[PDB]
Amino acid sequence: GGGMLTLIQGKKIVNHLRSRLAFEYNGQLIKILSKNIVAVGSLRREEKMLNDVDLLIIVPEKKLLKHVLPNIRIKGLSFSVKVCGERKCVLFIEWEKKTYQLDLFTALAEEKPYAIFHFTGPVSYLIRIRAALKKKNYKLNQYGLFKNQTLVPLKITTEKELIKELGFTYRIPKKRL
Amino acid sequence: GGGMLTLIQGKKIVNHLRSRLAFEYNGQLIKILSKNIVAVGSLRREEKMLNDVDLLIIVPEKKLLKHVLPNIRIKGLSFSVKVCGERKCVLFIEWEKKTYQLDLFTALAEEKPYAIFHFTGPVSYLIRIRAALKKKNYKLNQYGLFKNQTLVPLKITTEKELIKELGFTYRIPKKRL
DNA sequence: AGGATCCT
DNA sequence: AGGATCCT
Ligand SMILES: [Mn+2]
Ligand SMILES: [Mn+2]
Repeated sequence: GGGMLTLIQGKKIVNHLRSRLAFEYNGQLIKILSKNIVAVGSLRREEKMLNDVDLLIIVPEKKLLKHVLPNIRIKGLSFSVKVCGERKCVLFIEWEKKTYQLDLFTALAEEKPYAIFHFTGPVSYLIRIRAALKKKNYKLNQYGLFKNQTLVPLKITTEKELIKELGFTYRIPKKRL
Repeated sequence: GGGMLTLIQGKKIVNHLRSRLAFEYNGQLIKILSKNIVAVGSLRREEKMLNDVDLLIIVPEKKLLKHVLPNIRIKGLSFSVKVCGERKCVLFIEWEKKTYQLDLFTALAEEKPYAIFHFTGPVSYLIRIRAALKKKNYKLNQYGLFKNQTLVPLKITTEKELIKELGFTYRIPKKRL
Protein backbone atom coordinates (compact mmCIF):
# COMPACT_ATOMS: atom_id res chain seq x y z
CA GLY A 1 0.00 0.00 0.00
CA GLY A 2 2.77 2.46 0.91
CA GLY A 3 5.74 3.57 -1.19
CA MET A 4 9.41 2.96 -0.41
CA LEU A 5 11.21 5.53 1.77
CA THR A 6 14.91 6.22 2.12
CA LEU A 7 16.33 6.02 5.65
CA ILE A 8 16.73 9.83 5.69
CA GLN A 9 13.12 10.36 4.51
CA GLY A 10 11.98 7.95 7.24
CA LYS A 11 13.93 9.90 9.86
CA LYS A 12 12.42 13.16 8.57
CA ILE A 13 8.92 11.66 9.01
CA VAL A 14 9.74 10.43 12.55
CA ASN A 15 11.08 13.89 13.46
CA HIS A 16 7.86 15.49 12.12
CA LEU A 17 5.61 13.06 14.01
CA ARG A 18 7.38 13.40 17.41
CA SER A 19 5.55 16.61 18.35
CA ARG A 20 2.32 15.91 16.45
CA LEU A 21 0.87 12.65 17.84
CA ALA A 22 -2.23 12.71 20.02
CA PHE A 23 -5.33 10.67 20.83
CA GLU A 24 -8.97 11.62 21.46
CA TYR A 25 -10.23 10.66 24.93
CA ASN A 26 -13.61 11.71 26.39
CA GLY A 27 -13.91 14.56 23.86
CA GLN A 28 -10.39 15.85 24.58
CA LEU A 29 -7.26 15.66 22.41
CA ILE A 30 -4.45 14.33 24.61
CA LYS A 31 -0.96 14.96 23.22
CA ILE A 32 1.51 12.06 23.21
CA LEU A 33 4.94 13.03 24.57
CA SER A 34 8.08 12.73 22.40
CA LYS A 35 9.85 10.84 25.25
CA ASN A 36 7.20 8.10 24.93
CA ILE A 37 7.76 7.71 21.17
CA VAL A 38 10.51 5.27 20.13
CA ALA A 39 11.55 4.60 16.53
CA VAL A 40 11.79 0.82 16.07
CA GLY A 41 11.81 -1.68 13.18
CA SER A 42 14.16 -1.36 10.21
CA LEU A 43 14.59 2.41 10.73
CA ARG A 44 16.21 1.70 14.12
CA ARG A 45 18.40 -0.93 12.40
CA GLU A 46 19.59 1.73 9.89
CA GLU A 47 18.37 -0.09 6.78
CA LYS A 48 19.02 2.03 3.69
CA MET A 49 15.49 1.68 2.29
CA LEU A 50 12.28 1.25 4.30
CA ASN A 51 8.95 -0.39 3.40
CA ASP A 52 7.32 1.49 6.28
CA VAL A 53 8.07 3.49 9.44
CA ASP A 54 7.63 1.82 12.85
CA LEU A 55 6.92 3.81 16.04
CA LEU A 56 6.47 2.38 19.55
CA ILE A 57 4.28 4.48 21.82
CA ILE A 58 4.68 4.05 25.59
CA VAL A 59 1.26 4.33 27.26
CA PRO A 60 1.32 5.48 30.93
CA GLU A 61 -1.94 3.77 32.04
CA LYS A 62 -3.39 0.34 31.18
CA LYS A 63 -6.89 1.84 31.00
CA LEU A 64 -5.79 4.19 28.17
CA LEU A 65 -4.92 1.34 25.74
CA LYS A 66 -8.63 1.28 24.81
CA HIS A 67 -8.34 4.90 23.64
CA VAL A 68 -4.87 5.62 22.21
CA LEU A 69 -4.40 3.91 18.82
CA PRO A 70 -8.16 3.57 18.10
CA ASN A 71 -8.45 7.39 18.35
CA ILE A 72 -4.98 8.29 17.07
CA ARG A 73 -4.54 11.80 15.66
CA ILE A 74 -1.68 13.35 13.68
CA LYS A 75 -1.71 17.17 13.57
CA GLY A 76 -1.92 18.55 10.02
CA LEU A 77 -1.38 15.18 8.33
CA SER A 78 -4.03 13.32 6.31
CA PHE A 79 -4.14 9.53 6.72
CA SER A 80 -6.32 6.43 6.32
CA VAL A 81 -6.47 3.44 8.69
CA LYS A 82 -5.63 0.00 7.23
CA VAL A 83 -6.08 -2.01 10.43
CA CYS A 84 -6.24 -0.85 14.06
CA GLY A 85 -6.68 -2.09 17.62
CA GLU A 86 -5.23 -1.40 21.05
CA ARG A 87 -1.74 -2.80 20.23
CA LYS A 88 -1.20 -2.32 16.47
CA CYS A 89 -2.43 0.39 14.12
CA VAL A 90 -1.33 0.59 10.48
CA LEU A 91 -1.89 3.94 8.79
CA PHE A 92 -1.35 5.10 5.24
CA ILE A 93 -0.13 8.70 5.60
CA GLU A 94 0.05 11.46 2.98
CA TRP A 95 3.55 12.99 2.92
CA GLU A 96 4.82 15.42 0.26
CA LYS A 97 2.26 14.13 -2.27
CA LYS A 98 3.08 10.43 -1.69
CA THR A 99 1.54 7.67 0.44
CA TYR A 100 3.59 5.80 3.06
CA GLN A 101 2.90 3.11 5.64
CA LEU A 102 3.22 4.13 9.29
CA ASP A 103 3.03 1.27 11.79
CA LEU A 104 2.10 2.28 15.34
CA PHE A 105 2.43 -0.08 18.30
CA THR A 106 1.82 0.40 22.03
CA ALA A 107 3.60 -0.81 25.16
CA LEU A 108 3.02 -0.23 28.87
CA ALA A 109 5.92 1.03 31.01
CA GLU A 110 6.55 -2.42 32.53
CA GLU A 111 6.72 -3.89 28.99
CA LYS A 112 9.03 -1.23 27.54
CA PRO A 113 12.38 -3.08 27.30
CA TYR A 114 10.67 -6.24 25.97
CA ALA A 115 8.73 -4.18 23.39
CA ILE A 116 11.81 -2.27 22.19
CA PHE A 117 13.65 -5.59 21.84
CA HIS A 118 10.76 -7.24 19.98
CA PHE A 119 9.88 -4.38 17.63
CA THR A 120 13.51 -3.69 16.72
CA GLY A 121 13.87 -7.15 15.14
CA PRO A 122 14.88 -8.35 12.66
CA VAL A 123 12.71 -11.49 12.50
CA SER A 124 15.65 -13.88 11.97
CA TYR A 125 17.23 -12.56 15.20
CA LEU A 126 14.02 -12.82 17.26
CA ILE A 127 13.52 -16.41 16.09
CA ARG A 128 17.04 -17.50 17.15
CA ILE A 129 16.82 -15.76 20.54
CA ARG A 130 13.33 -17.15 21.23
CA ALA A 131 14.26 -20.69 20.12
CA ALA A 132 17.21 -20.68 22.55
CA LEU A 133 15.03 -19.53 25.46
CA LYS A 134 12.31 -22.04 24.48
CA LYS A 135 14.82 -24.89 25.00
CA LYS A 136 15.13 -23.71 28.62
CA ASN A 137 11.30 -23.69 29.00
CA TYR A 138 11.01 -19.90 28.67
CA LYS A 139 8.78 -17.87 26.35
CA LEU A 140 9.88 -14.40 25.26
CA ASN A 141 7.55 -11.89 23.63
CA GLN A 142 6.94 -8.12 23.47
CA TYR A 143 5.28 -8.11 26.91
CA GLY A 144 7.78 -10.01 29.07
CA LEU A 145 9.71 -13.19 29.76
CA PHE A 146 7.43 -16.08 30.75
CA LYS A 147 7.90 -19.59 32.12
CA ASN A 148 4.86 -21.90 32.07
CA GLN A 149 2.67 -18.92 31.02
CA THR A 150 3.70 -17.09 34.21
CA LEU A 151 5.59 -13.80 34.08
CA VAL A 152 9.22 -14.05 35.21
CA PRO A 153 9.93 -10.65 36.79
CA LEU A 154 13.46 -9.53 35.87
CA LYS A 155 15.44 -6.85 37.71
CA ILE A 156 15.99 -4.83 34.52
CA THR A 157 15.01 -1.42 33.11
CA THR A 158 16.69 -0.98 29.71
CA GLU A 159 16.91 -3.12 26.56
CA LYS A 160 20.65 -3.60 27.21
CA GLU A 161 19.96 -4.86 30.74
CA LEU A 162 17.29 -7.23 29.38
CA ILE A 163 19.60 -8.73 26.74
CA LYS A 164 22.33 -9.29 29.35
CA GLU A 165 19.92 -10.92 31.82
CA LEU A 166 18.58 -13.20 29.05
CA GLY A 167 22.15 -14.51 28.58
CA PHE A 168 22.91 -13.12 25.11
CA THR A 169 25.65 -10.89 23.70
CA TYR A 170 24.64 -7.27 23.19
CA ARG A 171 24.62 -6.06 19.60
CA ILE A 172 23.74 -2.65 18.15
CA PRO A 173 20.44 -2.91 16.25
CA LYS A 174 22.14 -2.72 12.82
CA LYS A 175 24.19 -5.86 13.61
CA ARG A 176 21.34 -8.07 14.90
CA LEU A 177 20.37 -10.95 12.61
CA GLY B 1 -12.90 0.57 4.39
CA GLY B 2 -15.98 -0.42 2.37
CA GLY B 3 -19.49 1.02 2.54
CA MET B 4 -22.65 -0.81 3.61
CA LEU B 5 -24.59 -2.70 0.92
CA THR B 6 -28.20 -3.84 0.90
CA LEU B 7 -28.78 -7.57 0.33
CA ILE B 8 -30.15 -6.79 -3.16
CA GLN B 9 -27.12 -4.61 -4.02
CA GLY B 10 -24.87 -7.44 -2.81
CA LYS B 11 -26.71 -9.94 -5.02
CA LYS B 12 -26.38 -7.55 -7.98
CA ILE B 13 -22.61 -7.41 -7.41
CA VAL B 14 -22.35 -11.22 -7.13
CA ASN B 15 -24.34 -11.60 -10.37
CA HIS B 16 -21.99 -9.11 -12.11
CA LEU B 17 -18.85 -10.88 -10.84
CA ARG B 18 -19.94 -14.43 -11.81
CA SER B 19 -18.87 -14.07 -15.45
CA ARG B 20 -16.01 -11.61 -14.87
CA LEU B 21 -13.51 -13.31 -12.52
CA ALA B 22 -10.17 -14.52 -13.84
CA PHE B 23 -6.55 -14.95 -12.78
CA GLU B 24 -3.24 -14.35 -14.58
CA TYR B 25 -1.10 -17.49 -14.96
CA ASN B 26 2.10 -17.72 -17.05
CA GLY B 27 1.13 -14.59 -19.02
CA GLN B 28 -2.39 -15.88 -19.74
CA LEU B 29 -5.72 -14.72 -18.30
CA ILE B 30 -7.58 -17.83 -17.15
CA LYS B 31 -11.32 -17.30 -16.64
CA ILE B 32 -12.89 -18.64 -13.43
CA LEU B 33 -16.12 -20.58 -14.06
CA SER B 34 -19.43 -19.44 -12.52
CA LYS B 35 -20.05 -23.02 -11.24
CA ASN B 36 -16.88 -22.69 -9.11
CA ILE B 37 -18.06 -19.42 -7.52
CA VAL B 38 -20.22 -19.75 -4.40
CA ALA B 39 -21.73 -16.82 -2.50
CA VAL B 40 -21.07 -17.35 1.22
CA GLY B 41 -21.00 -15.25 4.41
CA SER B 42 -23.89 -13.02 5.45
CA LEU B 43 -25.18 -12.71 1.86
CA ARG B 44 -25.86 -16.48 1.84
CA ARG B 45 -27.57 -16.07 5.25
CA GLU B 46 -29.90 -13.41 3.73
CA GLU B 47 -28.88 -10.62 6.11
CA LYS B 48 -30.66 -7.39 5.17
CA MET B 49 -27.51 -5.23 5.21
CA LEU B 50 -23.97 -6.38 4.39
CA ASN B 51 -20.57 -5.05 5.52
CA ASP B 52 -18.96 -6.86 2.59
CA VAL B 53 -19.56 -9.54 -0.06
CA ASP B 54 -18.03 -13.01 0.41
CA LEU B 55 -17.25 -15.33 -2.53
CA LEU B 56 -15.76 -18.83 -2.32
CA ILE B 57 -13.80 -19.88 -5.39
CA ILE B 58 -13.31 -23.61 -6.02
CA VAL B 59 -9.82 -24.20 -7.45
CA PRO B 60 -9.45 -27.38 -9.60
CA GLU B 61 -5.71 -27.97 -8.97
CA LYS B 62 -3.61 -27.60 -5.80
CA LYS B 63 -0.73 -26.16 -7.85
CA LEU B 64 -2.95 -23.23 -8.99
CA LEU B 65 -3.50 -21.87 -5.43
CA LYS B 66 -0.17 -20.04 -5.84
CA HIS B 67 -1.63 -18.16 -8.82
CA VAL B 68 -5.38 -17.57 -8.38
CA LEU B 69 -6.04 -14.93 -5.69
CA PRO B 70 -2.55 -13.34 -5.91
CA ASN B 71 -3.23 -12.59 -9.61
CA ILE B 72 -6.99 -12.10 -9.38
CA ARG B 73 -8.61 -10.05 -12.17
CA ILE B 74 -12.11 -8.58 -12.46
CA LYS B 75 -13.11 -7.56 -16.00
CA GLY B 76 -13.98 -3.85 -16.29
CA LEU B 77 -13.94 -3.22 -12.53
CA SER B 78 -11.35 -1.09 -10.72
CA PHE B 79 -10.16 -2.34 -7.32
CA SER B 80 -7.37 -2.14 -4.74
CA VAL B 81 -5.97 -5.02 -2.67
CA LYS B 82 -6.16 -4.71 1.13
CA VAL B 83 -4.57 -8.06 1.98
CA CYS B 84 -4.00 -11.13 -0.20
CA GLY B 85 -2.55 -14.64 -0.18
CA GLU B 86 -3.42 -18.06 -1.55
CA ARG B 87 -6.51 -18.55 0.69
CA LYS B 88 -7.89 -15.07 1.46
CA CYS B 89 -7.91 -11.90 -0.62
CA VAL B 90 -9.73 -8.74 0.48
CA LEU B 91 -10.41 -6.20 -2.26
CA PHE B 92 -11.93 -2.75 -2.20
CA ILE B 93 -13.96 -2.55 -5.43
CA GLU B 94 -15.37 0.51 -7.20
CA TRP B 95 -19.09 0.02 -7.91
CA GLU B 96 -21.46 2.75 -9.15
CA LYS B 97 -19.20 5.48 -7.71
CA LYS B 98 -18.89 3.84 -4.26
CA THR B 99 -16.28 1.59 -2.61
CA TYR B 100 -17.21 -1.85 -1.23
CA GLN B 101 -15.34 -4.72 0.39
CA LEU B 102 -15.18 -7.97 -1.57
CA ASP B 103 -13.75 -10.94 0.32
CA LEU B 104 -12.44 -13.77 -1.85
CA PHE B 105 -11.54 -17.20 -0.45
CA THR B 106 -10.36 -20.40 -2.13
CA ALA B 107 -11.10 -24.09 -1.56
CA LEU B 108 -9.97 -27.26 -3.31
CA ALA B 109 -12.61 -29.73 -4.55
CA GLU B 110 -12.00 -32.14 -1.65
CA GLU B 111 -12.47 -29.22 0.80
CA LYS B 112 -15.64 -27.84 -0.80
CA PRO B 113 -18.37 -28.94 1.67
CA TYR B 114 -16.19 -28.00 4.67
CA ALA B 115 -15.40 -24.59 3.12
CA ILE B 116 -19.05 -23.81 2.31
CA PHE B 117 -19.99 -24.76 5.88
CA HIS B 118 -17.20 -22.66 7.39
CA PHE B 119 -17.58 -19.55 5.23
CA THR B 120 -21.38 -19.50 5.58
CA GLY B 121 -21.12 -18.93 9.35
CA PRO B 122 -22.25 -17.18 11.41
CA VAL B 123 -19.41 -17.20 13.96
CA SER B 124 -21.66 -18.06 16.93
CA TYR B 125 -22.85 -21.17 15.06
CA LEU B 126 -19.34 -22.32 14.06
CA ILE B 127 -18.17 -21.95 17.66
CA ARG B 128 -21.00 -24.12 19.06
CA ILE B 129 -20.56 -26.82 16.40
CA ARG B 130 -16.77 -26.87 16.80
CA ALA B 131 -16.94 -26.94 20.62
CA ALA B 132 -19.25 -29.98 20.48
CA LEU B 133 -16.91 -31.84 18.11
CA LYS B 134 -13.88 -30.82 20.21
CA LYS B 135 -15.39 -32.64 23.22
CA LYS B 136 -15.27 -35.83 21.11
CA ASN B 137 -11.59 -35.17 20.22
CA TYR B 138 -12.39 -33.88 16.71
CA LYS B 139 -11.27 -30.64 15.06
CA LEU B 140 -13.43 -29.08 12.36
CA ASN B 141 -12.22 -26.34 10.03
CA GLN B 142 -12.67 -25.13 6.43
CA TYR B 143 -10.42 -27.91 5.08
CA GLY B 144 -11.85 -31.04 6.71
CA LEU B 145 -12.70 -32.95 9.87
CA PHE B 146 -9.59 -33.97 11.82
CA LYS B 147 -8.84 -36.22 14.79
CA ASN B 148 -5.37 -35.92 16.36
CA GLN B 149 -4.30 -33.65 13.45
CA THR B 150 -5.12 -36.47 11.00
CA LEU B 151 -7.79 -36.05 8.34
CA VAL B 152 -10.94 -38.12 8.96
CA PRO B 153 -12.18 -38.97 5.46
CA LEU B 154 -15.99 -38.78 5.38
CA LYS B 155 -18.21 -40.38 2.73
CA ILE B 156 -19.88 -37.05 1.88
CA THR B 157 -20.13 -34.66 -1.07
CA THR B 158 -22.51 -31.82 -0.15
CA GLU B 159 -22.79 -29.44 2.82
CA LYS B 160 -26.06 -31.15 3.82
CA GLU B 161 -24.37 -34.57 3.81
CA LEU B 162 -21.51 -33.16 5.90
CA ILE B 163 -23.81 -31.66 8.54
CA LYS B 164 -25.73 -34.95 8.84
CA GLU B 165 -22.53 -37.02 9.15
CA LEU B 166 -21.21 -34.63 11.84
CA GLY B 167 -24.34 -35.43 13.91
CA PHE B 168 -26.11 -32.06 13.79
CA THR B 169 -29.56 -30.93 12.66
CA TYR B 170 -29.65 -29.32 9.22
CA ARG B 171 -30.67 -25.67 9.15
CA ILE B 172 -31.02 -23.27 6.22
CA PRO B 173 -28.21 -20.69 6.37
CA LYS B 174 -30.55 -17.88 7.54
CA LYS B 175 -31.50 -19.91 10.65
CA ARG B 176 -27.97 -20.89 11.76
CA LEU B 177 -26.75 -19.19 14.94
C1' DA C 1 -13.38 -22.57 17.49
C1' DG C 2 -10.15 -22.26 14.09
C1' DG C 3 -7.22 -20.18 10.55
C1' DA C 4 -4.97 -16.27 7.19
C1' DT C 5 -2.30 -12.60 6.67
C1' DC C 6 0.50 -9.38 8.47
C1' DC C 7 3.52 -7.10 12.40
C1' DT C 8 8.60 -7.47 14.66
C1' DA D 1 9.13 -17.66 17.67
C1' DG D 2 5.33 -15.26 19.02
C1' DG D 3 1.31 -12.22 18.70
C1' DA D 4 -2.51 -8.73 16.49
C1' DT D 5 -6.09 -8.07 13.74
C1' DC D 6 -9.22 -9.72 10.76
C1' DC D 7 -11.90 -13.64 8.06
C1' DT D 8 -16.15 -17.18 8.75
MN1 LIG E 1 8.98 -1.93 9.47
MN1 LIG F 1 -19.00 -11.10 5.18
